[PDB]
Amino acid sequence: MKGTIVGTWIKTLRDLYGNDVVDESLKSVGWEPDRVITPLEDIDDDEVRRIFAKVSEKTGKNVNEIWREVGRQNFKTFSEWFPSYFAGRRLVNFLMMMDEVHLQLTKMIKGATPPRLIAKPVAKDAIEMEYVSKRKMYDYFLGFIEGSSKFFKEEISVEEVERGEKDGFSRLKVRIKFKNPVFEYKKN
Ligand code: HEM
Repeated sequence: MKGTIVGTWIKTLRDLYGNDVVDESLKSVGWEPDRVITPLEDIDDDEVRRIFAKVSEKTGKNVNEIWREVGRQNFKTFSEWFPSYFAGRRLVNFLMMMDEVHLQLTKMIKGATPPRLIAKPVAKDAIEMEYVSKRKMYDYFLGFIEGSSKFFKEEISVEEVERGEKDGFSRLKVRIKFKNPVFEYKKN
């Protein structure tokens, strides 16, 4: 996992559960509690997993619930640190651009393998987005979408319609519905 994202996870964990929970969790995997994570270094996926398991242990929270909360709050943490990607006007266009943004990172950044996020308009007020990953971060994905709403200041409802694993991939399709319409039909 790239330092960019893991660094935001560590800060977000602190904002949610405080410095002691985090310091101990990092110490438990052999990090300095005050480790400065750089954007382009690589962090072992399993060390992140063990860190989050420690947070779970020390907070009595299910890890999936932690990931859900981290997702929501991390949208803020991440958008503040990497603003270039979060300056658009409309949530819907942001969401539609995400598959290409991730694809560009896969292409151009060594060691980066973000998930597919193919989005598809399905109604004048809704899009379908499908998370497809070799990882499985269903709850983080859900929380991050929810965090995007608070940032663009646009109300949405997020409805999960499909979940499952096939051929090595975790897959989660959500239907994102906007209070106010965002598409109109146009002749082919
Ligand atoms: C609503 C918008 C977004 C969603 C839903 C989303 C979703 C995710 C998720 C769930 C992961 C965890 C990896 C996985 O589960 O497979 C991930 C990884 C990542 N994402 Fe995003 N993302 C969004 C926007 C962005 C933006 C704007 C950037 C700008 C650089 C970005 C950069 C990254 C990076 C660098 C990783 C780590 C990839 C790796 O370490 O292999 N994401 N994304």
